[PDB]
Amino acid sequence: MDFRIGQGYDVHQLVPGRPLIIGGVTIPYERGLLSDADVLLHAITDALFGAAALGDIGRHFSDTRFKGADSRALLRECASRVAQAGFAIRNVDSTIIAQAPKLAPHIDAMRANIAADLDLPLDRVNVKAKTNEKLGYLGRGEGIEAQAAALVVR
Amino acid sequence: MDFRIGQGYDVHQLVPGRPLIIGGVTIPYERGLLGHSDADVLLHAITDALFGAAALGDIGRHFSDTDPRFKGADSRALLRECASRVAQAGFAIRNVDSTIIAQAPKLAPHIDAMRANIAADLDLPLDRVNVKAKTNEKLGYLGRGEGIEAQAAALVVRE
Amino acid sequence: MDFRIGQGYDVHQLVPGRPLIIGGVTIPYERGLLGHSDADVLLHAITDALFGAAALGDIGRHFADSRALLRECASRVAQAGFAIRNVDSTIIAQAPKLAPHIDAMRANIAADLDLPLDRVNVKAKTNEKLGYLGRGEGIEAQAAALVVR
Ligand SMILES: Nc1ccn([C@@H]2O[C@H](COP(=O)(O)O)[C@@H](O)[C@H]2O)c(=O)n1
Ligand SMILES: Nc1ccn([C@@H]2O[C@H](COP(=O)(O)O)[C@@H](O)[C@H]2O)c(=O)n1
Ligand SMILES: [Zn+2]
Ligand SMILES: [Zn+2]
Ligand SMILES: [Zn+2]
Repeated sequence: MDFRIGQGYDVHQLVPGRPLIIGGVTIPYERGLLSDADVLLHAITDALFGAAALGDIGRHFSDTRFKGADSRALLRECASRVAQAGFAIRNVDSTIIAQAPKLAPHIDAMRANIAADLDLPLDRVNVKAKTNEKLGYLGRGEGIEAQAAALVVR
Repeated sequence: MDFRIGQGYDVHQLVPGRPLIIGGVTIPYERGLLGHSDADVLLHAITDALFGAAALGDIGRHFSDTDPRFKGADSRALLRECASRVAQAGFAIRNVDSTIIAQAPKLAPHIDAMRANIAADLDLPLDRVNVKAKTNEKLGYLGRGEGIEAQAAALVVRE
Repeated sequence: MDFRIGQGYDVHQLVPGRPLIIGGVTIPYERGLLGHSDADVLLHAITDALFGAAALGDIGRHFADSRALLRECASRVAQAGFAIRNVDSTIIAQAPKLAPHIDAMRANIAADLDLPLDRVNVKAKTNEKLGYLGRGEGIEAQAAALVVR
């Protein structure tokens, strides 16, 4: 019954000349995020480190071994370290905030990737999608934000 | 036992001509929130949190933005239906916490009413429901009064 | 068991010439956070997350610096019959570098809450040069807290 909660936040700029990868899914778009800059996976990664009280993603996977590694590999490495700390992942919930493109047709693909990387049943992983209602830098489409929550148990 | 956590987020534009409804409370104000339904930013975030905890997807999947029945829909009715589907999935709600962010109007006089509405809708005692009011300290679009944001967290358990 | 979760949010403008205090740690900087108190954005967010979890409202409902207020928050939480299990948090700041001060923050929080270090976590992020946070006009903090009655 030694439960712990963690929360995660990430945001990246939307720029031309980059692929758009969210939840490990390459989504056809005129711009991508400036890592593979996978905003969803980084937020989930941070939430997991947070729940296990192991610091944050920048400390574990800096700009100094993990060069060229995609965010799915970083998530798998995160999960491994959480497990070595003696914690089991119970569930993950998340929200992506993007004005465009449409993300709903890609939700299930994202869930399956995350579930596989965390060795979780599909019914313990959730991904939600929101616009920012044309408000702020998100609403003007300058970037994409992700929020995450994770529950673990020792 | 089988606990699950969920988180929710929502934001709506503030515009003339619309009623301002937050946490089911109609608040006297010259502007209101713009959306397909009554645009109740707080109830939508709580809703998303509850679907999220139960891994049922999100508010848009369950109550489509493109349906004339949900045009001007009572978000309290949406919250109650959400709660019903979470229960059908086999989950009991343990607690909800939430934040509302607005430059204006003052929301503190209405927090108790919001909490009561949420508690009733979810069939929870008052001490399992919390709503916190904030400003954005004059920063960004929220500081410029362009819209209102809500954040929510919910804990459930698979019965 | 009667677990409860809470979530906290806070943001303050960066102005001259106030000192920069985050997680009870004074950090050398040309600007500092503007508020009625010491404007400790991290501690305010944690404080609200804890009041949220115990359903005791928020900070601007009950009430000395932010550390004293966090200590008072912990008192009211225990009074209501709750024990704190863990806190997680994120500071969003484009500048200055927060990594060197993270473990001191965490020490402060653990002491004020009477928790061992391994139940307290603080994470730092930039805003990738986006918005008011990206232009260094303010600093935001987010927090989550798990309690049990
Ligand atoms: N103001 C800040 C922001 C981030 N950081 C550190 O730099 C790392 C990378 O930051 P981002 O991933 O937000 O670009 C973070 O994990 C954090 O530890 C810092 O030391 N001071
Ligand atoms: N980028 C986005 C944002 C929202 N959506 C979907 O459209 C529905 C309406 O979006 P919002 O609720 O943010 O207006 C959402 O539930 C979301 O699932 C999407 O498919 N892609
Ligand atoms: Zn990232
Ligand atoms: Zn909404
Ligand atoms: Zn504050």
